[PDB]
Parts: sequence; structure tokens; C-alpha cells
Amino acid sequence: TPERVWNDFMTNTGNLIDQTVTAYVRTDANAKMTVVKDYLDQYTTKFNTWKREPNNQSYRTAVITQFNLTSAKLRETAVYFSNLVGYELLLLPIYAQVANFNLLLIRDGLINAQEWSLARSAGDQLYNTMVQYTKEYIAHSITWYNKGLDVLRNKSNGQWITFNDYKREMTIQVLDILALFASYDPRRYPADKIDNTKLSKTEFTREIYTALVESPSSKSIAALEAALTRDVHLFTWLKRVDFWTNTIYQDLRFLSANKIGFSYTNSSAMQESGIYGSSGFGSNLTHQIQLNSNVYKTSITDTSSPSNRVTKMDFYKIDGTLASYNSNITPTPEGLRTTFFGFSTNENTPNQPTVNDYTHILSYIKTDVIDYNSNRVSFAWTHKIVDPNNQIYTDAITQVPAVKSNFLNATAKVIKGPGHTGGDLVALTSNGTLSGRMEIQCKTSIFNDPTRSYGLRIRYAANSPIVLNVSYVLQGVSRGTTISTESTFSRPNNIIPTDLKYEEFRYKDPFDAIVPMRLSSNQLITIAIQPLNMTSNNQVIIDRIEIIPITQSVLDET
Amino acid sequence: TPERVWNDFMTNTGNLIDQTVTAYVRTDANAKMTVVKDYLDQYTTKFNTWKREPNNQSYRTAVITQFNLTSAKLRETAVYFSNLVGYELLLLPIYAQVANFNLLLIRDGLINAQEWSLARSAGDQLYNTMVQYTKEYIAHSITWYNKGLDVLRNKSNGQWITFNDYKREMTIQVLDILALFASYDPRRYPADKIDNTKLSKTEFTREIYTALVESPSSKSIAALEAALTRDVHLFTWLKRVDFWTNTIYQDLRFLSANKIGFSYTNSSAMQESGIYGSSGFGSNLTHQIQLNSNVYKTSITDTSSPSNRVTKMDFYKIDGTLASYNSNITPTPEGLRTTFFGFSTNENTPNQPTVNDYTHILSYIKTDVIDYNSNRVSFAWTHKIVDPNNQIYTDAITQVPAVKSNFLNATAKVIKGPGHTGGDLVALTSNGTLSGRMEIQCKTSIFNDPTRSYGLRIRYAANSPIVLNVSYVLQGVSRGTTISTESTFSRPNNIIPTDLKYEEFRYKDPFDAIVPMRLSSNQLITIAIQPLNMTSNNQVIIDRIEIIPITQSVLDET
Amino acid sequence: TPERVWNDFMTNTGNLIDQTVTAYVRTDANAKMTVVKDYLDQYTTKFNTWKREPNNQSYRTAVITQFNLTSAKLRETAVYFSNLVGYELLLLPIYAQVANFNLLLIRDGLINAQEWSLARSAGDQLYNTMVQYTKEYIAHSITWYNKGLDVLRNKSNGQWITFNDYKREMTIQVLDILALFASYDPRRYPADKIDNTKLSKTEFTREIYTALVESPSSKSIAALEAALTRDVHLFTWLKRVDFWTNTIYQDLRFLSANKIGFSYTNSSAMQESGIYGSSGFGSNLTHQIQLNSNVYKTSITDTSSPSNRVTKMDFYKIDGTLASYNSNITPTPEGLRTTFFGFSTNENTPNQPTVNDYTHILSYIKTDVIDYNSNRVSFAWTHKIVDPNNQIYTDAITQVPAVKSNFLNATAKVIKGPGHTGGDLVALTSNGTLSGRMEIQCKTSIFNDPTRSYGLRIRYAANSPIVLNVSYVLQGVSRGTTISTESTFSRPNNIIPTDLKYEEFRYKDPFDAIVPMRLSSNQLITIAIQPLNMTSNNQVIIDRIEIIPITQSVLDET
Ligand SMILES: [Br-]
Ligand SMILES: [Br-]
Ligand SMILES: [Br-]
Ligand SMILES: [Br-]
Ligand SMILES: [Br-]
Ligand SMILES: [Br-]
Ligand SMILES: [Br-]
Ligand SMILES: [Br-]
Ligand SMILES: [Br-]
Ligand SMILES: [Br-]
Ligand SMILES: [Br-]
Ligand SMILES: [Br-]
Ligand SMILES: [Br-]
Ligand SMILES: [Br-]
Ligand SMILES: [Br-]
Ligand SMILES: [Br-]
Ligand SMILES: [Br-]
Ligand SMILES: [Br-]
Ligand SMILES: [Br-]
Ligand SMILES: [Br-]
Ligand SMILES: [Br-]
Ligand SMILES: [Br-]
Ligand SMILES: [Br-]
Ligand SMILES: [Br-]
Ligand SMILES: [Br-]
Ligand SMILES: [Br-]
Ligand SMILES: [Br-]
Ligand SMILES: [Br-]
Ligand SMILES: [Br-]
Ligand SMILES: [Br-]
Ligand SMILES: [Br-]
Ligand SMILES: [Br-]
Ligand SMILES: [Br-]
Ligand SMILES: [Br-]
Ligand SMILES: [Br-]
Ligand SMILES: [Br-]
Ligand SMILES: [Br-]
Ligand SMILES: [Br-]
Ligand SMILES: [Br-]
Ligand SMILES: [Br-]
Ligand SMILES: [Br-]
Ligand SMILES: [Br-]
Ligand SMILES: [Br-]
Ligand SMILES: [Br-]
Ligand SMILES: [Br-]
Ligand SMILES: [Br-]
Ligand SMILES: [Br-]
Ligand SMILES: [Br-]
Ligand SMILES: [Br-]
Ligand SMILES: [Br-]
Ligand SMILES: [Br-]
Ligand SMILES: [Br-]
Ligand SMILES: [Br-]
Ligand SMILES: [Br-]
Ligand SMILES: [Br-]
Ligand SMILES: [Br-]
Ligand SMILES: [Br-]
Ligand SMILES: [Br-]
Ligand SMILES: [Br-]
Ligand SMILES: [Br-]
Ligand SMILES: [Br-]
Ligand SMILES: [Br-]
Ligand SMILES: [Br-]
Ligand SMILES: [Br-]
Ligand SMILES: [Br-]
Ligand SMILES: [Br-]
Ligand SMILES: [Br-]
Ligand SMILES: [Br-]
Ligand SMILES: [Br-]
Ligand SMILES: [Br-]
Ligand SMILES: [Br-]
Ligand SMILES: [Br-]
Ligand SMILES: [Br-]
Ligand SMILES: [Br-]
Ligand SMILES: [Br-]
Repeated sequence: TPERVWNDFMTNTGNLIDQTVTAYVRTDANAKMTVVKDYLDQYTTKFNTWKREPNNQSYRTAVITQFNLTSAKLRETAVYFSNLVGYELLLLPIYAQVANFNLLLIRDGLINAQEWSLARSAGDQLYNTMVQYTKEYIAHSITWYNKGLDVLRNKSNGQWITFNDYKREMTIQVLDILALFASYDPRRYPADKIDNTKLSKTEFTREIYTALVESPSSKSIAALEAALTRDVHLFTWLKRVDFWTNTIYQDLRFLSANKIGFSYTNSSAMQESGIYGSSGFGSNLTHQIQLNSNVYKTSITDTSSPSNRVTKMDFYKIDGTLASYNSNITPTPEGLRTTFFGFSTNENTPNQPTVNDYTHILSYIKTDVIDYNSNRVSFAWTHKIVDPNNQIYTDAITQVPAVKSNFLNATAKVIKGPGHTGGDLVALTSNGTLSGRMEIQCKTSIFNDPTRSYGLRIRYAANSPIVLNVSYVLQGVSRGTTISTESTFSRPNNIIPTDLKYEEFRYKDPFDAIVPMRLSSNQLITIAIQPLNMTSNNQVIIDRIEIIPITQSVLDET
Repeated sequence: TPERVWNDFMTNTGNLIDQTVTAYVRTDANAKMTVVKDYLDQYTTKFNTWKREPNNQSYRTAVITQFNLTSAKLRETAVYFSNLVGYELLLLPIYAQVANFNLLLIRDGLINAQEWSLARSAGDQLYNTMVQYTKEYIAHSITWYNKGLDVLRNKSNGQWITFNDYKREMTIQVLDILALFASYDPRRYPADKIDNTKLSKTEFTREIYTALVESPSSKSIAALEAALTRDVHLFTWLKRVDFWTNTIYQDLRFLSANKIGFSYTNSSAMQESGIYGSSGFGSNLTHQIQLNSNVYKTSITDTSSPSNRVTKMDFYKIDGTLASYNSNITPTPEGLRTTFFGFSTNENTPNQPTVNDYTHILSYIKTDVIDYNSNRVSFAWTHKIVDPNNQIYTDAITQVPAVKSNFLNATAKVIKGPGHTGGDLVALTSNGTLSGRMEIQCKTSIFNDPTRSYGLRIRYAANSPIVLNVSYVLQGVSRGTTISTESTFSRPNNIIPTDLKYEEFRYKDPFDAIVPMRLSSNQLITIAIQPLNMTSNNQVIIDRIEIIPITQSVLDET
Repeated sequence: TPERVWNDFMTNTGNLIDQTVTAYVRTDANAKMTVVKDYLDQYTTKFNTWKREPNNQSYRTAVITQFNLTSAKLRETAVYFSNLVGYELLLLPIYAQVANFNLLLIRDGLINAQEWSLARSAGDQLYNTMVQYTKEYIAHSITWYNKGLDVLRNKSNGQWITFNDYKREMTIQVLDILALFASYDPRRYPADKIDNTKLSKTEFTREIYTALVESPSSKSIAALEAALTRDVHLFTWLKRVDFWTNTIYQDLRFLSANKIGFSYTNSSAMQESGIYGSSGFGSNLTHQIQLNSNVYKTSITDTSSPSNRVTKMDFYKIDGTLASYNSNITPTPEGLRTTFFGFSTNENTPNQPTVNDYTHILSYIKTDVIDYNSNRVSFAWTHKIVDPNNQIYTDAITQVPAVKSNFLNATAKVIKGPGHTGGDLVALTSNGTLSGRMEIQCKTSIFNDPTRSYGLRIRYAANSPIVLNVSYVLQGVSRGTTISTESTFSRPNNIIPTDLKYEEFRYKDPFDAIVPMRLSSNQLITIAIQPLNMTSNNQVIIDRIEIIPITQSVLDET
């Protein structure tokens, strides 16, 4: 009775013999990871010892020696996990973990390169290695994530639920990790002087989905994907959920449709979605629930046969309250079942997190009719790490993904991210006359200084040197500048890239230590980016803007 | 046809597929050990080269580099062997071997820490590592030894013979190794100046058993354990074996009972055991064999159906002679079989060692009646390393386990060892009025000095700071001192601990370089330990006393 | 459906379970090799960096550290691959690759020993390691190559084709690699000053065979080996192929016999072989093909039932032309099939190399009658690396195997090589009166100097200190010298050794920097070796002569 895991479908699972060997591969892999962790423990112990007495030659030699051994072991393990043919997909999650550790360790070596070396500045070679490895690890992960996706997508009578299960697990266990790599570059993101383990916080803006779907389903993966998931969009915050009920027959009252009230980041306007489901004759709006608090867990109750006839949905809010949709069907139907959805750090409570261990909050709901009275209901979730105020930290580089903008003009649109950026991107294009414009509103933190200086950096991709107008508005007053992008990528026929690589993202600093943004305490800042007279084939794709506190160190570095 | 090993019962052995994978795990483990040994060979080669020319910077650098690589490899392998889930028990023996090598190597690094390092005294961190690893390796080994033991103990219709086979093999292949770890501490046991590989000799005082038991047996594991093994006791030396025979019917003369004549270490008194078996009507004492020489091999002859009707037993002595029990049954019964018992270093002659390769000697025999004329017969064995004279070496630290005492008062008793000390312990307690007292007689070696100085150290465990009266008698004259123990452990309700940990054993030196024991050549020394007015809840548990030659080095160190 | 490989016959292949585990072993081995290659990549990258700025202490430290880690990993992997019991033969090819890499890396360390070390001359210990490893790797490879050979040789109803397939694959994948090891010794073959990767070119003179044999065949392995392969001989070059056809019945015209016209290296004489096959009544010589250009691919066409009735053979020459044998049978028989033979670097075109990727050329053909009109036809192949002019390079040590001689007297004979020298050897013995003499003609390259000096070295094995007369003839003038061999080996009854070990081959320099060979440009040089009054039990076995350009470096070194 070999154990089965969600990502073992590319191995031979048709027989007990192969399944047993696969089980061994997993067991050996875990043992190798325990060895990796022991090497890391040895490094940390010697590192801490050295830090307490930096001038001790013996401590210095010991940590350098351990750094070299541990670094070699991490790299070797990543190579092994990505080169055991036939098990690439199976080992992708553990590979991502070791790759993650490998890069974090190298970051440590770069931070202390000067102190450890005698000639100093010997971090150049190690830096090139870090960049090379970052590219390799992301490339391998994206390649295999997509290979597995294609396998499930083209599977005969493929089931969408399995396809989605895969995307969700890969996002949580692999893709989210890849998104952290950019922040590990210590030259791009200097380490906190007091606590080197601190990192510029990376946000994962992508949405993952959970859904109640009939099983088996005869609807295609493509059809269900379009009906149950959202097309690319600016990050939204869930504010209200409307529900319709079929009310013609009281003993057959079930959910019939839903609508969503939502808002963009730091926007005072309420957006309204279209209606999902059936809202015609006999289907009436019966509920309008204001979700004033984040929802960290939901449950849905439906009949078993026929399935998917929904009588209730519960929404658990972080403020401890519960909101619910009830069809008020009477009498109560037979065979009701309740399914929970949510994400927890506790492996023991998979779909039932508590207010203390949830990792995602509800962002959307879509209803898709199967037959009269029966529907598939999907729940979209966003990572709890996303800041609803686009707050600018006083003590670290603040990352604010471009999808958290609250304004896009006609030639600015959200496009699908490549998979390693943590979410989607904003493409600024030109129809020949109008150039794409994005506006993102951020909130400064509370501080005593009359004003503080901050640099403004942009992580982007561009297919040509394009002049950008970048500005920031504070208290009705706008200040701007111009800066040109470099050509970071090229694609045949200049089609919007769906496969941007890590190396195709670069950085530009419209505002810096010389001419920084001068911001006051606890104010709403409007930052805007818009190309200046750009051609119809030129493209500027923004991943995120970054706000950099201008300190003495940043000043000298610049 | 996968190979089966005594300790693979915790793996899935119900099918050929799992058995085949398990066979591979064993094969890969052996290959990893061969790699470990090659790393050790490389270290030794470079070490020897450096030793011949210590000042050669190139040799010094080479051995340090190899030490670091080999040390890393040994640790990594120990971690792997203890973290391959589902194979912990299977790999315990090989894990013990690598753990053993890992600690011996670290000992080497500590011994040469000063010469190899440039700042010197850099052995502190390495020392902490050695202590940490020692605790980890013992903990893992004891945990799994006991898990496997419980599995066999609670097995439906469990067979005692399998249970005992397991304890015996685990003792020889794992537990005995753990007992050596304490002696590897170079701060506690300074390395011999001439030959660093020399170690303070550790004695394994535990008894292992072999037995002729009917198969299958309907008697419980608990019942057979009590009937075939000995309750905790001071170490004894086998001096005489008495045998009874059922003599009513000449054609049915078989072994019916046995008694043992034994002596404590360096005791001139002969102790007599109770009679084991049937000694009533028709059962008569027919043999009294004086075992003047150690027995290294035995054989027992019994009928096959019914089995266990014993007609003969042979005892092979190291002086080349043979002693035998013969029931004198006439005529000779049909279906006689002979079974040999013994322990050899030669894997080819399992139960039949020669006078040149035996590892254990006979210490006891117990008979347990199955039915009239049929008996189970157990043979107890002690390790040949145990010194029958408690001799004090002139050139090394002498270890003398407390169980080798020859006197215990009413409040002093032997208690079961935790499994990593090589045998049992002596607990000195108090009934409120009398405190436990133990006396151990040791023999000094032959030397020319009028008298030599020796320190006296005690490895013990205690649940409170208790004052101890420690003395030594030489030529009728007693000299003593007092020293207090430290609190090394605590247990709920102050119950005698059956699970003392390595860290719960500490050391105290009643006699040292300042005030040592002054002993003359080739004399019997009586050493005694007894708490001074101890409370009824206080406990002092002695593992062993150690005699330390007081040399210039020991003097300066103290 | 586990994959099957030619050298897995020593593993349990009788069932799917074992085959599946074996498949995993292969997959894991490939992953380990990918790790090995990554360690090598890291070394190379750091090496190149250091070379560009040798005085950079940081670069120097980095490459030394990587050298140590990578060297440790290569050795560890070689040990693992040779100590995974039950898989020695299966892993022999990959083991040879890692052993090869291990030695090449150590060579690198020796070359840069002085620059990397601070005390210098620290290469002695590393050199001993290299020699030790070379002996170990060759010993393991030869031992297992022969074990596998014996298994196939003594297989019930053993098939010669399988036996030969094995010898051929082992030669290409293992034996040829072993032959390179001698040249890796940097003390024996100093590295090229400009490009350290350059090596003294080693020639593999052995022949491998391909053949069309009936299947199954009732003829023994020994019988077919004798009938289809050549007895030991001096290296020969294929010049002409003669073919006989059975011509009595026009509708049954098939190949009946063949003869070979060949020449020794740099010999103006044409040698004629005996006739192989049937050449009596009804069998007539119909073809005499002059092979003026090397043949890199052949094909043979025969009927299917009965099989082996040959109607055509095509010979693809490197000059782009095609020569063919045609039986002219009429009408064309039914069931004709065509089989191709050849060796390519392209794994996709196994038996069909192109003029751009072939690795071997045709050296011989033998025909063996099965029944009237049906024959087995074997094709012998020599490695394309063999120089047809025994050219003496101007810029490197030239190796010229003794089998490339073109003259041997009565007491000089070719003997079977041990398997690690790349081919056979020349044994110079004595019948008491005449001592063996070998003559090899080499061509100097084109250069402008009136004359250049070259040392002459001999790689040999000898069972006693024997005086050798060594001479070289240039433009009719002979110059000679005498030098004695050392005793390098001993065998019972002084039987010609069939198992010479690496350590049993040593070197002697008849001509050196002091008294070198003085050769002019583009001339044919005749080099001869012949013992001086040698006893009947003395033996001098020559592997190869080596010509050494006498440069300033060689002069100072000598
Ligand atoms: Br799973
Ligand atoms: Br697949
Ligand atoms: Br160190
Ligand atoms: Br890739
Ligand atoms: Br930078
Ligand atoms: Br930094
Ligand atoms: Br820190
Ligand atoms: Br779901
Ligand atoms: Br779910
Ligand atoms: Br559909
Ligand atoms: Br949508
Ligand atoms: Br949008
Ligand atoms: Br609202
Ligand atoms: Br509500
Ligand atoms: Br749950
Ligand atoms: Br606009
Ligand atoms: Br704040
Ligand atoms: Br304002
Ligand atoms: Br401005
Ligand atoms: Br610019
Ligand atoms: Br600009
Ligand atoms: Br392009
Ligand atoms: Br950049
Ligand atoms: Br300003
Ligand atoms: Br345009
Ligand atoms: Br066994
Ligand atoms: Br179990
Ligand atoms: Br070294
Ligand atoms: Br444990
Ligand atoms: Br100590
Ligand atoms: Br020491
Ligand atoms: Br020593
Ligand atoms: Br037994
Ligand atoms: Br036994
Ligand atoms: Br019982
Ligand atoms: Br007892
Ligand atoms: Br006792
Ligand atoms: Br007696
Ligand atoms: Br006797
Ligand atoms: Br035996
Ligand atoms: Br007393
Ligand atoms: Br003595
Ligand atoms: Br006395
Ligand atoms: Br006293
Ligand atoms: Br004290
Ligand atoms: Br005291
Ligand atoms: Br307690
Ligand atoms: Br202590
Ligand atoms: Br005294
Ligand atoms: Br008391
Ligand atoms: Br194959
Ligand atoms: Br075999
Ligand atoms: Br380095
Ligand atoms: Br060998
Ligand atoms: Br040499
Ligand atoms: Br060289
Ligand atoms: Br080079
Ligand atoms: Br062939
Ligand atoms: Br072939
Ligand atoms: Br035959
Ligand atoms: Br021949
Ligand atoms: Br010949
Ligand atoms: Br010709
Ligand atoms: Br032709
Ligand atoms: Br082909
Ligand atoms: Br001659
Ligand atoms: Br030339
Ligand atoms: Br001439
Ligand atoms: Br001459
Ligand atoms: Br000589
Ligand atoms: Br000579
Ligand atoms: Br010999
Ligand atoms: Br030599
Ligand atoms: Br001359
Ligand atoms: Br002679």
C-alpha cells in the first residue's frame, strides 16, 4: 500500500512495483533534506559564535570552512533533485526548498564577504554564482511546473478540479518561493544592519482557488477555468457578496447566482461585478452581505443527490464573527453535506484554519450553473501577506506590486505573470496616440521628522529604451521626473510576453539619494508611471515599484 | 529471494516487493560505509604524514583539510542513517558504527587542536560538538533499541527466543558501542602521550543469553525472561555447576535441575544459588563440576521428539580441557541432536568459537521445566574483556564498574542500567537510618616504586548534593575523605531511574593529585563508598570508579 | 517495462521487481554523475578566474578550496560506484568515467602544486595518491571486465555474438579509457606550457569486431572466436579484399570465401592472408577490391531463410566513394535483408556513421562456412586515432605502440595485452642463441631546423635486468646505445604473462637530453630494439616507444 502524492502523476503509478520505488525516492529525498538542515545548523552555530567575537581568527576560519562545506552540500542536493530523471515533478517542492536555502546562504556569504576575506571585494565571483543559480532554479521550476500543467490539461476527460488542485499546490509550494529570490540579492536589497535575516517583504498577489464542483464533471478544463476563475485584474479587496436564490418552490430553494462588491487598493470607490449564474424569472436577490472583516475560512452546504444544490454558505471573519447565506429551503432536504475551504499553517487542519493560523483570505466568489438549482461555486483567495494600505515602511525597502494600482488608462492593462514574480504584471503600451498610465496610492508610516527622503525604484521589463514620466503627488502637489528604460527583452512580432524570464527584469531609479521623494508622515501618496510619446510596438511591463528609505548608507552607496 | 536480517521486522516484510527495496537500502548503506572508510583512510594517511614531520606547513594544512572533509562526511552519514524513515531499526547497527567513528575522529581533532590551530584553545567549540553528538547518538540508539524491543515484547503469541535473539544482537552490535563513548572524551580521559589510539579500557559487564527452548513455546516472554535470565546482581564468576538427573527409570534418564556455585570479584567466598528445576523424588544430584578454567563454548544434546529431554552438555574450557554432564541414559534414545553455543569473532563459526577467537565466557546456567524430563536450559555469558582481578593499570586510567564490588549492605543494591553504560549500576539509598555502602577490591600491578600515587574518580548520577565518605584500605589501614555529589538528575516521586541519560552522569574526584591514594605494588586494595547521613529520598547511583595514575601531566592539569 | 542494458546480466534480471530496482540504480547513478559534473564546472570556473589573475589571493584560495571539494567528490563517487555490491558490472562504464575525471583533476593539482602551495613541492603526497588511484581504478575495471567475460563465456549454449557484443562495448566504454591513465602522469608526461589540457596522444591499437552470424548458432564461443577473429598480430592496414563466389548455379550465386591484402606500418610490401572459407570446385575468385581509402562503414546483404547466403557487401570509403562485392545471383532471391556495421559518435546512428562522425575504420574480414552457400562474415575494426605514419610530433611526446613495428625476428612475437594498455604487446625472448628484435619505422614532421634532438623512451615490462641494444637509422646511417631494463615483474615458471599490471610497466630512456637522437625534417627513421645475449628464461615486453622533443625544460629536468 504505497503512499500517493498529488505531484507523482509523471512517474509510473500504474503498478505497485513502481509505486513502491517512488515511495523510496521520497523517503531518501527527505533524508537528504535532513542532512541539508544539519549542515545548515552547523553553519548557523559557527556563524553565531563568530558574530559574538568577530576578531577571533579561529571562529572566522571555522565559519568560512563551514560556509564552504554547507554551500557545496546545498548546491549538490539541488542538482541531484533536478537531475533524477523521471522524478523532476515529484521532487519539485523539495527542490524549491533546497534552492531557497542555497540562495539564502549565498546571500549570507555576500553580506560577510568583506569581513571573511583578507583581500575583500571577493564577492564578485560569488555574486555571479548567485545570479547564475537564481536563473537556473527559476528556469527548472517554471519548466517543470508547466510540463505538469500541460499533462493535466490535455488529459482525456480531464477533470478541472485536479488541474486546479495542482496549480494551487504548486503555487503554495513552489511558485511563491521563486518570487522571493529577487529580494535575496544583497546588492539590490542591502541587508538590515541590525538583523541580517530581515528581508524586504515580498508580496504574493496571485489568487488561488477552491471550489465545489460536481464529480465527475463533463465540463472541460478550459470551460471551467473560464467560468470559475477571474481574468487578469488589478488586485481587489472583497467588500460585499450578493446572493440570489431560486424562490418559486419553497421546498426547492437553492443558491442561483452571486455578485461581488469590491475595491482597488486605497480606493474609496466600490466596484460592482457582473452577475454570475441565473438571475432571471424565479431567481431573486435574497442576500447582500457586507464583509467588513477579512474572511479566513468558508463552508458550503449542498445536497448529495443530485449534488451541488446549495442551501448554505458560512463566512468566518477574523474579527470572530460569522456571516452566512441561507436559502431558507423548507422542509430541510435530505443528504446535506458541508465542505470547508481555507488555508492553514497547521498540516493537521488542511481546510479548517483558525483565526491564528490562516494564510489566505477570501477575495472572490463565482457561481456557474450545472443544471437548474445546481451550481459549481468557486472561492478565490489572496495571500494574507498583501498589505491593504500599500504602506511605506520607515526601516526597509517597501515592495508594492504594480497590480496594486487603483487606476489604469485605456492603454494600460494587467497581463499574466510568468510564474516567478508572485502574481501578474502591468503592461503600459501605446495605441500610437495614448501611452499606458498606472497610478498607485501608498501610505507613508507615522514618524516625527518634518519630512523624510525616499528613493523610488521600479522592477520592470521593456523591449526598447523608453522614456518614462514618473511622478508622486502629496497634498495635491505633484513632482515628477523622466528616466529611460533599457531594452531587457525581445519577442517575435512584439507579442506581449507570457514567458518573461528572471534575467528580463531590470531596475531603474527615477528618484534616488540625489533627488529623492520628500514625503511627510502618515499621508496618502499617489505614484504614477506613464511612457512619454511611445511607439505602437514599444512595451514597458512593470512588476513592482519599490520605496527606499534614504539613509547614510544608501547615500554613500549611490 | 530477498535476504532477511534479524532487525528488519519494522520494515514491510509481508511481500517480495518491499523486501527487495529493503535489500537495496542495505546494499546502498554498505556502499556509503565503504565511502566513509575511504574518507577515514585518507585522513589516516595524511595524519601519519604530518606526524612524521609536524612542522611541515603543507602536511599540517593537508591533514586539517582532510579532517574537516572526513568529519563532515561521517556526521552527514550518521544523520542520513538515523533519518531514513521506516529504516531506523534496520540501520541501527551501521549507524552505531559511523557514530563510533565520528566520535573517535572528533577526539583526534581535540587532541591535536592546539598544534593544528594558530590561536590554540580553539577546541572548545569542537568539544561542545562532541558532547552534543555523543548525547544525540546515544539517545537515538536507545530510543530505537527500545522501540524494537517493545514490538517483539507485545507480539501476539510472542516467542521469547526471538525477543532474546534481538536483545543479544543489539547488545553486541549497538549497546556495547555506546558504552565506549564516555571514554572518548579527551578532557576526561587524556590521550596516551606515546600512542594516541590507546584508550582507557571500558568493560561491558552485562550478560547475554543463549538457550535451548522448545519451539514453538506457549510460555510468555515475561515468564521465560524471569525463568531463564538472572535478576540484577553484582558481577559474578562461575566456579561450579551442579546437575540433577531423573533416575527412577534408566531408559528415561535426563537432566532435571541445576545449581550454581559462584564468587564475587576478588572474593574468597563461594556463593550458592538456589536450585533451578525439579529436585524432588526421583531427581538426584549426579554431577558437581568445578570450572577452574573459563568456558568459551558449550553444547547441549537433547531428544527431538519430544524435544528438550537433555542427555548431555559439554563445556569447553580455555585450558583445552572438556567437562561434561551425562545423564547416563541407557539405551541411548533415538533422535538426539546437539546444539552449540558460544561467541566468535569469526563470522563463519557463529556458535562455535575456538580458544583463539571467542569473545564471551560462561557465567551461569538456569533450567526451567517444560514437562517431566523436558527442560529449557539457558546459558548466561559475560564479555571476555572483564578483568577478574579489578587490576589497576600502571600506565592508564583504570575503569572498574561498581557491579564488580564484592560487598553491598542492606541499603545498597544493583539496579538495571539504562542501556548505554555497558551493564548495570549500584544504587546507594537510605532507609532513613542506614545509608547504602559498596566495597570493591582492586589489585595494584607490579612496580618497583615504594609507593605510587593514584587519583580516585567516580562516574555517578545523583538526585541531590549528597556527602559521600570514600575510603581505601591497604594492609589493614584505612584512609578516607569526604566529597559531595552534585544533583545530576530528577524524577517524579523520586522513583529509581530506569532511564538515566548520558548527561545525567557526572564525575567527582575524592582522591586527586593534591591528596591521592598512596598504593604499594601488587596489593589488594579495598575501596568503599557510602553516603554520610543521607535522607530517605536521596539517591546516589554509581556507574564505576576510576583509578588515575598521578603523573606530571595529571598534576599540572589538576 | 524496465529498461534493459547490455551489461546488466550479473544483476537479477529474472523478474520485474529486480529489474525495476536495477533501473532505479541506473537513474540514481546518472544523477550522481550530473552532480560530479557540476562540481567539475565549479572547479573549471574558479580555475579560469585564477589563471587570468594568478596573483589574486582570493582567486587562488577559491580554486584550491574548490579543487579539494571537487576532488573529494570524484573520489567518493568512484568508491561508491565500485562498492555497490551486485552492481559492479552494471556501473563499470560510469565508474570508468568518474575514475577518468578523478585522475585528470589530480593531474591538474600536480601541475599547479607549486603555484597553489606556499611551501611548494607538496605534490609528492598527491602524486602517490594519483599512482595509488590509477592502480586501483585499473585493477577494479580489469577484474570486473573479466568476471563478466567469464560469465558469458561459460554460459550454457552460450552465443558468441553476445560474448563479442560485450567485449566490444567494454572495450569502447571501459578499456580504452584505462589506456589513457599512463599519459596522465605529469611527471612522466609534462603538461604543455601553453595549453595544459593537451595530452600526449594515446593510440588504441586493439581491434573490435562486428559480424553477421546465424541466430541462434550451435557453434561454440571458442570455435567462433577462433574462426571470426584474428590471432595476435602486428598492427596492419587494409589494402585489398578478395572475394570468391559459388558459381556452379547462377540462381544460387553467393559469397564463398575471402582473402586479405594488407601492410604493416610504413612498409612498402603487400602481405597476403590465407583464404577464409571455401575456394575449391565451383568456388571462384570473382572480386579483388583495392581499398585506397579508409572504410568507415560497411553493409552486408543476405537471404533470410536460410540466412547468411550473402549476395552483396558495400564498403563506404572516407573519400566519398563506394566499393562493392556482388555475387551477381540471378534472378534476385527472395527475403533479402541488409545489415550495416560501423561506429559513430552519434548515439542516434549506431551502426551508420557518416564520414564526419565515424570512430573506427575497417581492418579485416573473415568468412566462416555454416553450410554450403551460407557463411558467417566478421568485420574487424581499428580506432581512427591510430596514425598510419608513426609520425613524430614536433611539439609533444609521441607515443608509438610496439605493435606498429614492421619487422620482428624469430624470437620476437606479439602477445595479448592485459586489457589496460590499449592493445597488444611485443615480447622479445631468447631461444638461447637469438634474442628477439623489433623494428619500427617512424616519420619525422616537417620543420626548418637542420636537425632536432629527440629523446627515446620505452614503456616496458621485464622479468630481469636485461641489456638492450637500441638504435635508430637515418639516411642509411645507424647510431645505437645500450641500456638495461629493471626487473618489473615475476611469474611462476616464467610463463609469458597474460595479466601484466599497471605497476609492472616501467620506463627507460635509451636516448635523452645528454645523448639524444638527432633527426632531420620529414625523414623515415628506423628504430630497433634487441636484447644483448639474453638467457632463455629472460623476457622483455615492450608496450610502446615514445619520442620526446628535447626542449630547454626537458634539458633542465633531465
Ligand atoms: Br497529497
Ligand atoms: Br506523464
Ligand atoms: Br575550521
Ligand atoms: Br530548465
Ligand atoms: Br545593485
Ligand atoms: Br549587505
Ligand atoms: Br545578523
Ligand atoms: Br477545492
Ligand atoms: Br480544497
Ligand atoms: Br465543455
Ligand atoms: Br471574472
Ligand atoms: Br483590471
Ligand atoms: Br457595502
Ligand atoms: Br449574515
Ligand atoms: Br480540515
Ligand atoms: Br491618462
Ligand atoms: Br505606522
Ligand atoms: Br492635502
Ligand atoms: Br517637478
Ligand atoms: Br535614464
Ligand atoms: Br530620460
Ligand atoms: Br525576438
Ligand atoms: Br538592472
Ligand atoms: Br522639493
Ligand atoms: Br506610433
Ligand atoms: Br540475520
Ligand atoms: Br513494527
Ligand atoms: Br590540502
Ligand atoms: Br532520540
Ligand atoms: Br574534564
Ligand atoms: Br589529550
Ligand atoms: Br599517535
Ligand atoms: Br539461543
Ligand atoms: Br544462539
Ligand atoms: Br505463560
Ligand atoms: Br536468578
Ligand atoms: Br547482588
Ligand atoms: Br568448587
Ligand atoms: Br567432567
Ligand atoms: Br557455528
Ligand atoms: Br554497613
Ligand atoms: Br603486573
Ligand atoms: Br597486610
Ligand atoms: Br584518613
Ligand atoms: Br565536594
Ligand atoms: Br564534602
Ligand atoms: Br522530576
Ligand atoms: Br562532571
Ligand atoms: Br599517607
Ligand atoms: Br530521612
Ligand atoms: Br543496451
Ligand atoms: Br552472474
Ligand atoms: Br574560497
Ligand atoms: Br580489484
Ligand atoms: Br618521472
Ligand atoms: Br607539469
Ligand atoms: Br592551461
Ligand atoms: Br555485430
Ligand atoms: Br554490430
Ligand atoms: Br562447436
Ligand atoms: Br587470422
Ligand atoms: Br605478426
Ligand atoms: Br592492391
Ligand atoms: Br567495386
Ligand atoms: Br543505425
Ligand atoms: Br635479427
Ligand atoms: Br608535418
Ligand atoms: Br637517405
Ligand atoms: Br653509434
Ligand atoms: Br642502464
Ligand atoms: Br647497459
Ligand atoms: Br613468481
Ligand atoms: Br620507471
Ligand atoms: Br651524431
Ligand atoms: Br641461455
